[PDB]
Amino acid sequence: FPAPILRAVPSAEPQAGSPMTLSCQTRLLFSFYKDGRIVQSRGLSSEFQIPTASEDHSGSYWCEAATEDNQVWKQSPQLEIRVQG
Repeated sequence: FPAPILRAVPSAEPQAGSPMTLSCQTRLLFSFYKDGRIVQSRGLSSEFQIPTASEDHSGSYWCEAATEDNQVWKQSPQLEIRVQG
């Protein structure tokens, strides 16, 4: 059971104002981090939605897949988001 891959869809470079989703690709619960702080706490969903990309969304993100009691616990490599414009 390998480390999650964090993917940006459609890309890590959304145009400003456009929607994108972060996907934690891997019972596991998923959390998402930006620049050290949680942006979505543990949950069923392996997706972190950003429906309107703006400057504050640019940064270094990573995700975490883990069971409730942390018997299983793994994080992804970081992924930089660069909102364009």
